[PDB]
Amino acid sequence: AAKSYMSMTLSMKDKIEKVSIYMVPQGGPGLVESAEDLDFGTYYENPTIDPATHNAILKPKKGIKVNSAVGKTVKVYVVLNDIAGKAKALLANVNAADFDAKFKEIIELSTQAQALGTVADGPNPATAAGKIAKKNGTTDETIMMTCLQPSDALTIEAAVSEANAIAGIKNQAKVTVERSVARAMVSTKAQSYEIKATTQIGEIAAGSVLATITDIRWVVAQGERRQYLSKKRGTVPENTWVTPGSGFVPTSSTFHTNATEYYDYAGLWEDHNTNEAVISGTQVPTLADYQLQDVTGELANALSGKFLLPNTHKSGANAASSDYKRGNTAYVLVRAKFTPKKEAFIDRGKTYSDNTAVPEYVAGEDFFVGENGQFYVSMKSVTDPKVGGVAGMKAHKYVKGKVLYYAWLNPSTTSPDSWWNSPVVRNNIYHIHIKSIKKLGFNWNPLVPDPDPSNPENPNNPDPNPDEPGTPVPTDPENPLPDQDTFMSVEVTVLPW
Ligand SMILES: [Ca+2]
Repeated sequence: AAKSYMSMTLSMKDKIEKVSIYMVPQGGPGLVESAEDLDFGTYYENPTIDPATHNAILKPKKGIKVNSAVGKTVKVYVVLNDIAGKAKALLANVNAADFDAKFKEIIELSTQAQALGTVADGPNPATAAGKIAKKNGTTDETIMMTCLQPSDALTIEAAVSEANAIAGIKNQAKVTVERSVARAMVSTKAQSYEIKATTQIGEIAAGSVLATITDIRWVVAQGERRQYLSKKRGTVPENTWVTPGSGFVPTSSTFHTNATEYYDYAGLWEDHNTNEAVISGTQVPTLADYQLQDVTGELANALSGKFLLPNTHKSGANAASSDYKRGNTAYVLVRAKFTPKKEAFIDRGKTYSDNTAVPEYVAGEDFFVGENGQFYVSMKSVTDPKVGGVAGMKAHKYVKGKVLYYAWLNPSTTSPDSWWNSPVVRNNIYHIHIKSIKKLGFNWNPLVPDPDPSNPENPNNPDPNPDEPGTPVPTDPENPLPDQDTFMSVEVTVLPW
């Protein structure tokens, strides 16, 4: 039953499962006519490429029935792969007059509670972005897409045959769609790195090998948990496209109480391992692993990277004028095993004040790095002057040698201590390549909200504070992005997806 037919040419490996079309009459209050959750393979041909734009076109092969909208001037909006039902639910019973504004309103992918995981959620936590972006084995990917702007207006003519609509003779419009998530990818020059001392460390002279970093893994966190259904422009040059959390600029205290109102951390538990002797997270491929034809299984999942929801703030040229902070910006967390040479330990071969012998450092065990930069086998050593310790000195405990590094997804400018800004925008790929790991990282991750910040326990953080009270924190959520002295050498590439 149809007063007329219409169709939609769509423009952009991606699998398109579903298509939703919304015909919005112009001019004032009115009735939207929608055809939601159509089976893509029933209504469209397979994607093909155009020489000019070198982009994909999705050509209709079946007509869309029109009834209420016949004779009206409409604009057409499109959602592809609405697989969490979010667009359908947001747009239901929306008047034609309100539809354009509603199409740029917010959808919630993870609740505030869901934005934090625990150990029981690993190794495959539900993430905000994962709910609208799925990898189908190693074959292809199903990703939600929306149009940035609707079709040019057109008048739906009555009595147009399905054949003429499909052929584009009458009642055909054109829409461009873009993916609702961004992709993070990480690679590494080598799977191991040699660390040189830059000063005397125990018996290790400056310039000599201090340690080896092995078993490098990664996770991604602090993308958003909500998003504008389709991209929303800001009002100033410093932030082209705004996100629901753009206005949030944390302080040391408001980070813990308010960060989950905007950001997802469930992904920190991806590929988590409950054995603390083992490094948690996803493997990092070498550049060589991409050239490999026919990969295994868990290497395949690592190569294709991870999804996250957009996250932008007002950009600036310094700490004062940039609203990007460590507590509101998307980050890659790199985890690795740091194995120091036993000779690096200033307490080696010495005797404690209680006349017991200082034990030799055992590879893979905890070690402690004092405020003075020296290495100790225990807290007893750290504070005992007879073994090179210092009374009242604090130290960082590296739990079974676990070290942590941050990489920001879209550093600008580059390269070391001037990347003040890091916008993450949908339908882009952020490729972080590790060229080297240059020194000792951090022993825990303070960029995770702690529901009771007065104590070090935090079940929502796989890398909680292991240190005694009064120990300086490695970093703070209210800090700006750039590192005064780089822990990692990286090159970040951003390209259209
Ligand atoms: Ca706590």
